[PDB]
Amino acid sequence: LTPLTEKDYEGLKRVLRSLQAHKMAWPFLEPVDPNDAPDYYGVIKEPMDLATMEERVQRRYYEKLTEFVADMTKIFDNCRYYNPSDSPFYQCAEVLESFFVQKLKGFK
Ligand SMILES: CNc1cc(-c2ccc3[nH]ccc3c2)nc(S(C)(=O)=O)n1
Repeated sequence: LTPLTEKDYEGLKRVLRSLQAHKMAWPFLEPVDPNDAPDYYGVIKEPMDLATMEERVQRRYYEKLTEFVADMTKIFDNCRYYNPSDSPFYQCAEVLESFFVQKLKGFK
């Protein structure tokens, strides 16, 4: 696959900022607070959140788009596994993942 260029990285920053600004993004902005879900980190093996992804973008951690998409998909998969399908948290993953897909297609 094609390495992420400096120009690609500016696009990833734009995509990440779009997700961080979405009104349904709140549960994903930062790592789950263990005090608000004391079982969360025993349930979810590989936590992920948008602030961790922002740190990784700023550090040029990602070499291929597939790696960035994989971290984003972890956010949504973790949410749907931890929460029941009628939870407001689950709803956020449904909305934000479709929004991410729209933005990802534009990024290409
Ligand atoms: C009750 N279920 C939950 C609770 C939370 C949660 C709680 C407190 C929090 N403080 C800072 C982030 C943060 C996230 N996040 C989810 S999530 C990421 O959508 O799977 N599900």
